[PDB]
Parts: sequence; structure tokens; C-alpha cells
Amino acid sequence: TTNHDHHIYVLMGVSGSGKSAVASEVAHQLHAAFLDGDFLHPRRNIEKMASGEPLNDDDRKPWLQALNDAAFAMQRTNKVSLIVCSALKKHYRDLLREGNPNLSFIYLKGDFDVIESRLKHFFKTQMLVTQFETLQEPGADETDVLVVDIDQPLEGVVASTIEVIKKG
Amino acid sequence: TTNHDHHIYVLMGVSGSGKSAVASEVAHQLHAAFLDGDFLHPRRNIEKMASGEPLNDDDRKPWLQALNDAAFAMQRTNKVSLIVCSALKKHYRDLLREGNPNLSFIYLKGDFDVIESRLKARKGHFFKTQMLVTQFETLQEPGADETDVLVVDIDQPLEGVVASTIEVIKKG
Ligand SMILES: O=C(O)[C@H](O)[C@@H](O)[C@H](O)[C@H](O)COP(=O)(O)O
Ligand SMILES: O=C(O)[C@H](O)[C@@H](O)[C@H](O)[C@H](O)COP(=O)(O)O
Ligand SMILES: [Mg+2]
Repeated sequence: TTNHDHHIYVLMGVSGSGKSAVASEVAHQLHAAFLDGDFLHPRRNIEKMASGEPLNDDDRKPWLQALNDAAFAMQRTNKVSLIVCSALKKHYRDLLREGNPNLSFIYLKGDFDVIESRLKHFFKTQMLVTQFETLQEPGADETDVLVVDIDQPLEGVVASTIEVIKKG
Repeated sequence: TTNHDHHIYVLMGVSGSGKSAVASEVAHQLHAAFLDGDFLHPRRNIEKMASGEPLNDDDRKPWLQALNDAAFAMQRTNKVSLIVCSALKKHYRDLLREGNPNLSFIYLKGDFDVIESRLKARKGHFFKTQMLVTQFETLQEPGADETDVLVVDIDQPLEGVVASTIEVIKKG
């Protein structure tokens, strides 16, 4: 069952916002469980992503459930847990809450212009563009969402995810 | 596909041997991907365990596949990937290798008295004796026929085990 004194934090945000970097460091600094949810795609999703083609909502289905399962498993033994998932749509976001009332989100947030500059192989204008078009920013009705500002170096983004996690 | 330049290490070892703690620290010091596989059991698996009773090889099935899945996914984008998995039985290890030729094991091994005492280092932590024994009654130590398995000696402080999982990962 749910350990309402344990909590799961999902780092959301578009590709390039640095989720896995921040989350990684934040978790090594709170002796927290960390899971990069990209590792939880099924075997097909992986090949389909390597073919050049982007997944659709039906691929995402089993992916989100696994994340949901992992959240459920992480909270049994960890006070705080971090899961990385861009979770760009309300719907994916809710697919994550179903069953885990001890889950909330941390949005590493920036406007398109902010993030491009922050990246600086090579930078891909159109991938980022595609991330923003897919993104459904959490509205006010989404209250389990905490917001963090990426327009700072790593240390600060890191420092502010912590503060955000502590504040609450 | 597989990227044979990229590798996945699975730390195996009875419960209490400190895999997560080690992996977590070896990851961070190396910039690797780290998945604690305790995290990928299916919803029911958790509820079952949430009732006081262990899972059967039946239950582990879906758990091993996801790990296999996860190994497959981590190696697409990570030079080195750390997966934590007890992996007591060969077959489990077999399930893990299947499809993942770029994955080996790092057994951290000590005998009962060493895990007991390591477990007793957490103040006030109750040592569960049958639990550990079972763990040993279950493990099937990798013979020399299983060559993709390196070994690290858990009878030192957490700082060397770390240091020797690295060495071990560097050596090869
Ligand atoms: O626009 C880009 O060139 C990508 O965003 C680039 O940042 C890369 O893909 C990340 O290393 C993986 O992105 P995520 O792990 O954040 O999805
Ligand atoms: O005998 C014990 O008291 C347990 O082994 C104890 O150590 C605890 O459950 C572990 O800290 C969980 O860790 P594992 O991931 O190693 O199973
Ligand atoms: Mg562990």
C-alpha cells in the first residue's frame, strides 16, 4: 500500500531541460531513489525510436504504466523518490497519478528561447520546437506541480529542486 | 540495436550485500546510468510481498523481462550502465543475458558473518537471520563456466567496495 509519508517526485519538462542531470545530482544529495524513466520503454519503443520515427500515444501507454508501477514500487521503501519523465501532456500526467496520491511533479521550466541558449555534435532547432508544440503546461488545476527555473546553471537548478522539495 | 561499445553491469548478490548503495555510488562517480531493479516489479508483485510472502519463480518472470528490457534501453544511450539485481539463480542471469550480449555481472560476495556485521552497522537495525540464510539457501554462485561474471569483495568498508567495482569495471 501507499506510504503517505514517502513521496514520489516526477521531473517533467521537454527534452533538453536537463531533467536527468538535475535529478541525478538532486538525488545523490538527498539519498533519494532515482529512476530515469526512459529506461522503462518496451522493446519495440526502443527500436522504433532508433528507426528515426517518434512514438505515438499507444506506444506511450505501456511506458506510462511502467512508470506508474515504478512509482508504486519506489515509495514502498524510499522517503523521497525521483522519476524522470518529460510528461508533456495532462493525460500522461494523470496516467501517472492514478494510484499514487503521494506523487507530485517538478517542472523544470523555461520559455523556448531560454532553453535553446542553455544547451550550448550539435543543437537541433526543430527537435526543441517539436517539444514545445507537444507540451501542455500544467494549468492551475494541476496543483501537485511545483515549478523550477532552468535559466540558471546546474548547481542552482539543483539547489532549487531541493528547496522546492524541502519547501513542501 | 545493440551498441557493443556500450555495456551493462549487473550487480548481483544476496539481499543485504549493499548493491544499491554501491551501485548508486559507483554510478555517480562515473557518470553512468543506474537502475535499481527492485523498482521494476509489477504492481501485484509488490502487493504480494506486501503481505508477508515471497514470490515464486513464476512471479519473477515479468520482473526479469523488464530488467532485460531496461538493460536493452539503457545501452542505447549510455557507455556504461549499472543494474541492480540479486540474480541468485543462473536462469535469472540467463534471462538477463538473453538478447543483451553487452551485459555482465559484478557479484559482490561475502559470507554470512560479513553481511550480518555490515547490516548491523546501521544503528538499531534488526538483523533478520532466517531472511539471510534463505538468501544463501537460494543463491547459486556463478561457477567458472559463467565467465561474464567479475567479483568484488564486500569485506571492506563502503569506500573500497566502491573503489573495487570501479577497478573491476575499468580493468575490462
Ligand atoms: O535538442 C537536442 O539536441 C536534445 O534535446 C539533446 O539535449 C539530447 O537529446 C539530450 O541529451 C537528451 O534529451 P532528454 O534526456 O532531456 O530527453
Ligand atoms: O537482513 C536484513 O535486515 C535485510 O537484508 C535489510 O538489509 C534490508 O531489507 C535491506 O537494507 C534491503 O536491501 P536489498 O536491496 O539488498 O534487498
Ligand atoms: Mg538494495
